Parts: sequence; structure tokens; C-alpha cells
Amino acid sequence: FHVEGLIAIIVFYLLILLVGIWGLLVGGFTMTATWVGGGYINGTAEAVYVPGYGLAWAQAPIGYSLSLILGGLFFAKPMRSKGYVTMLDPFQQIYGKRMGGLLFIPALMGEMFWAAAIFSALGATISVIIDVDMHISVIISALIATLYTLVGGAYTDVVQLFCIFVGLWISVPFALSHPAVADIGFTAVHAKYQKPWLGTVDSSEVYSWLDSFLLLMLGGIPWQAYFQRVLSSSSATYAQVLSFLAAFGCLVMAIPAILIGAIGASTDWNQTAYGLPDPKTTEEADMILPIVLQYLCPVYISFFGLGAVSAAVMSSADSSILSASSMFARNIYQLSFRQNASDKEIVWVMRITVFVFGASATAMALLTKTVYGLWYLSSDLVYIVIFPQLLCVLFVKGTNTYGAVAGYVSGLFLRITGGEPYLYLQPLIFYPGYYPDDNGIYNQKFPFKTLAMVTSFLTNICISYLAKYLFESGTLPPKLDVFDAV
Ligand SMILES: *[C@@H]1O[C@H](CO)[C@@H](O[C@@H]2O[C@H](CO)[C@@H](O[C@@H]3O[C@H](CO)[C@@H](O)[C@H](O)[C@@H]3O)[C@H](O)[C@H]2NC(C)=O)[C@H](O)[C@H]1NC(C)=O
Repeated sequence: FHVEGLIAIIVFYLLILLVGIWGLLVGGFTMTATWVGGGYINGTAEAVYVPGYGLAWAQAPIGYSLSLILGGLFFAKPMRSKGYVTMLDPFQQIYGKRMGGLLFIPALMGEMFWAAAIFSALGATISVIIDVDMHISVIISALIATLYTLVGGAYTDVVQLFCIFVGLWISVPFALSHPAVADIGFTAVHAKYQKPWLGTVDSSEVYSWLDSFLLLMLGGIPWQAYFQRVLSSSSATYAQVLSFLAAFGCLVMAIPAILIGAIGASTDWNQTAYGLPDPKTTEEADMILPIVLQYLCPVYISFFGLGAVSAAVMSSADSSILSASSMFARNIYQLSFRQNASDKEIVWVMRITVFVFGASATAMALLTKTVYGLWYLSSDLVYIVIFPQLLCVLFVKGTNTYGAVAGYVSGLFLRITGGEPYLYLQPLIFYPGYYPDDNGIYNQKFPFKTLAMVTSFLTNICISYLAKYLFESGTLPPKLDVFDAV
């Protein structure tokens, strides 16, 4: 029942690894393999299931699959025109050496959120497999992943995705025919057991929905992996064709997950073995994919499907943790901090970084209780700190290092003053339209995120141009300036 569950996890992890010891569509399918991880498939299964959200509020699968599109036509071509090897390069030359390090901290935080999401998904899967508590399972998974990252001493992304694709598409047909599950064509409009899974956006929340969509479709462009892969390709048309293939792949991958949420929503949980309380009354509603894959499906198929899905995700953490640790070692720390790989220095620092990243990721995975919340917050700080300047480096002329600090502080001021519902923080500026959610944390209905980004943008050029006239004639001697961008 339970102890055989470990064999299911172990037997697949080897195959995904031994085969890792061993025409252009492979590029598209390995670009699709960065975004479709352990959050997509589990968060967009949450968004449909939770009452009061529905499909209309599951804006992330559409958001990222459109960010991959808007990247190719507009950002891919003009980056290659000046030969930037990576996203770090444009910040270094025109904003100086050190500002590049300080402009990558929000990216590190975003990667920390993303890493926490995978730990959260893995914990739930292991918990349903062997009936252990969440509080222990996520810790165990974090320990295993962090240890294997450094004690471990080739197409690994292709294999992991071709296991998820088969695993989900083999169980969903069988669950949909279960006696408990009813017609899915009627519970999308007339609420047989719970509110219809096809969501709604009222006249009040239009601005909030548009603001979230802009945040979540314009905050995926400046990520590191996409711009690393696009820049490497030899042909410019090759890059955009790969981008469109990746968008298509994500859209096709987003179909099995939606059906799982609908199956979970349209079910009579009093007839199956989950008891009278629904997964919503008991605050266990992120487990919707594992729950429907285990209880509704028969014995043999669940043993294949759940094991394959878990083992596919297990190989995602090793890439992300190591990439973020190397990121911290080289871009945030080493720049202008002269050290070499000696006894007490950078490689020891990178060894230590892995432990801190794992501990922070699991600590935040334990505190927050929603995967979709983490996979939403992973695209906020980047959206409001990096993209506003990434626009000005590429197209705007005359941006100086002076302008960067003003926008940096101005956007963060409005963002942290606004407050967050997911992470418990109470607003301080109290934008009009605020209403209480749960008698506790207040929630605002004003596009303060987009307002903050736009304000950062319009101060970046303004103060930067002010400095240029400030350092020429009539107002200020040139000598007394901390930096010299003139
Ligand atoms: C799903 O829920 C239904 C109803 O909530 C459960 O069915 C009911 O189970 C009770 C338990 O013995 C049956 O006994 C009845 O109890 C009431 C209590 O007042 C009594 O007044 C009746 O004379 C009778 O003894 C009841 O007949 C039964 N009702 C139906 C329509 O089946 C059911 O057990 C739950 N679980 C499932 C279906 O897996």
C-alpha cells in the first residue's frame, strides 16, 4: 500500500539518470522543458479547483506561453545586434561594474521562490504516496536534493518531460470514467456540486485582472535561461522559430492539467475513500493532482503515473539550485570583490551558498500554503525591478548610473508600501478600493504594481537626463560626483 510506493519512486529515478550517463525540434522541446516543471502542472490544477477562482483566474499558463512569444519578435533581434553573451552583460557596460551585481538580487529571490515551489509539489506527492505529514516530507526532499546536488560526482530535460507527458495522459482517461465523476460539460456552467470551474471576472475586478496579466506576461521576458538559450543560437530566425515552438509546447502541455482540476471539482468525495470533508474544507487543496491521480484511478496505473510524475520533478531541483548558487558566486558576489579559488574563497563560498539556498527554499515552502501563490510571486520583483531598466538599456539612450538608483528606490517604495496578501503584510499607503479578505490582511483593488513599474520607468529617464545637464554648465562643478557617467 505505502512501502511499495518508495519502489515506485526509486525505480524511475535510476532510469532518468542512467540514460543521462549516455532535427531542431529537440531545441524547442528542451526550451519548453525549463518552464513546464512542478509548479505548472500543480498550480494550474489548483487555480481551476479552488472555488471563487475558476479558469478565468488561471492566467499563468497563458501568460508565460505568451511571454515566450513576445520575446522572439522584439527582444531577440536587437540583443544580438551588439553581441551580449548573457543578460548580465548590458547592465555591466552602461551601468558600471557593480550595479550589475545589485540588479540581480531580485532575480535570486525569484529563483528562490521557484525552488520553493518545486519543494512544495514534491512534498505533497511524497506525502500522499506514503501517508506522512507535509512538515517532514518537504524537509526530507530538500535534504535529498541539496545533498545530491553536491555529493553527485546528455539530454536530461527531454527525458523528464516525456515522462510527465505520458504519465498525465495515461491516467486522466481512466479518472474521467469513474462512477463518482459526473459530466464535465454541465458543471462548467450550472454548479452541480460546487461553483462552476469556468471562472468569472466581475465588473469590479477588471483592472486587477488586467494588472495581474500584465505582471505575469511581462515578467517572464527578462529571465536568465530564456535569454541564455536565445542568444546562443546561430541564426536569428532560428531563435524566433524556437520561441514559437516552445510557446506551442507549453500550450499543449497546459491541457492535461486543466482537465485534472475539473475532474477534482466535479466529484462526490463522500462516495470515494477521501471521507466527508472535501479537499477544500480541510486546507489540503494543492494536492488536487496527486489526490485525483491516486484515489480515482485504479491501482496499477497510479503506481506508474504518480511515480513517473514525482521522479520527473525530482530531477528539476538539481539544475535550479546549482544554477542559482553559481549565479550568486559569480554575478552578485565576485564582481569587484577580488578573490580567487584559494582555500578560504569563492569555491568554498559557492559550496556554502547551496546550503543557504536549500534552507531558505524549504523554510518558505513550509510557511506559505499555496503553490500558485509562490509561482505568482516568483514573477513580481523581476517584473518591477529588472524589466523597467531592461527596456531603457536596450532602446532608450542617455540612461546613466544616476538614473538607476532613483528608479530602484522608487519602484521598491511603492511595492513594499502596497503590501501583499499571500505573504502576510498589511498595506501602509491604502490605495482606494481596499476591502478586507478574511477580516485580517487587507487586499487592494488598484493597479499599484503597474503604477510602480511605470513610475520607475518615468523617473529613470528624467533624473538621468537631469544629471547630464547638472554636470555640464551653469549649476555644478564637475569634480564632486560619486560616479562619472558624463
Ligand atoms: C454519502 O452521504 C449519504 C447521505 O449523507 C450517506 O447515505 C446515508 O447513510 C446513512 C448512514 O447509515 C443511512 O442511514 C440513514 O440514517 C438516517 C439518519 O437520520 C436515518 O434517518 C435513516 O432512516 C437511515 O437509517 C442513509 O440511509 C443513507 N442515505 C442514502 C440516501 O444512501 C452515505 O453513506 C455517504 N457515503 C457514500 C454514499 O459513500
